Amino acid sequence: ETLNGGITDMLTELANFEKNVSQAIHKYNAYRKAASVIAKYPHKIKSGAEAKKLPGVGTKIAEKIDEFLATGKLRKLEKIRQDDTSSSINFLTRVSGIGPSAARKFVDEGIKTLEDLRKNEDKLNHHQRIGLKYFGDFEKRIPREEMLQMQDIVLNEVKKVDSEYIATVCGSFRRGAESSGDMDVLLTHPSFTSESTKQPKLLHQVVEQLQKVHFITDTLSKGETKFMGVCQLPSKNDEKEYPHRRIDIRLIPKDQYYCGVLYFTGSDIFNKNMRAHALEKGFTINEYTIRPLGVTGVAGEPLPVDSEKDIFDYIQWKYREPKDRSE
DNA sequence: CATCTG
DNA sequence: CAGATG
Ligand SMILES: [Mn+2]
Ligand SMILES: [Mn+2]
Ligand code: NA
Ligand code: NA
Repeated sequence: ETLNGGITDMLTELANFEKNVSQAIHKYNAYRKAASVIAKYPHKIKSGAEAKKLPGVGTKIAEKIDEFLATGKLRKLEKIRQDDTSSSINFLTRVSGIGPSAARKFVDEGIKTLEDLRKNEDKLNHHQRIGLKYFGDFEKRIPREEMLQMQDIVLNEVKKVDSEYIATVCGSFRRGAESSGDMDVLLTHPSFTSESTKQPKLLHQVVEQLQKVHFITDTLSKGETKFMGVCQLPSKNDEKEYPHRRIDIRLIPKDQYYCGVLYFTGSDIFNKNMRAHALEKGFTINEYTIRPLGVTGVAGEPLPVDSEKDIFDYIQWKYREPKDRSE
């Protein structure tokens, strides 16, 4: 957790670059288990050879830890923190809509910067276009004082469209958090479930409303159950308008809301421990459900939940307010 | 995993 | 449809 920090870190930068710049998925993948392993290792790695000793750790990495250990640096890492081509790919990639794949093409084509992007707004697809447009706003965190306003609005309109909706803003917003990155909303309706054959409007009616009143400003992606957009708090008495916010909306059949809802609320750490214990208590959990575990190895069968309360209950646990869902 | 693009 | 992004 700090006894093997640099090592795990350099390894990461290394790993990272493999996949993002080169295409070295294997390689990249190599750095990972490696940093993951040294990560757990109880001691102070004083040498390469000592490390090699670990699984996932071969010769080359060992060689690396050496030079790193031996000196406060690594050549190859030093060669990379410079290289303009590498730097560009990390940068371009910041644009929502631009992955690495794309990060590469652009650069090869000479687009390495934001200006480069605007100049060639044409090669950019819609999502990317927006991405470019709100680069700034996108990177800005979301102070909960805003969040509360957003939530206020979303909730009023969903309500208006149908009293039967059920919306929930999960995320860290949900877990207390002073500010979040984007707004995730869970959505269900009674008239939509596991079996129930579809009902797209269920999602669209609301999306519409939201833009009806201008909260939603753009659409990143709009499928029948998921919606990726942009929203924005009405700018008051003109002098101070709000940054544009990343927002997602998802239709979930009523019969699996809470597992979902529970799930989205994190934290990852709260998840696993919860899952780990579930396992003990004779169960299984995932994104959508909870199932009574057979002894034959495994087994399923959807245990019925009417709240986060039903779930915990199941695993015979202490109902955790969202705040304490931290770890 | 669900949506988009081409 | 494979392949990219989130
Ligand atoms: Mn988001
Ligand atoms: Mn979020
Ligand atoms: Na990106
Ligand atoms: Na292939």
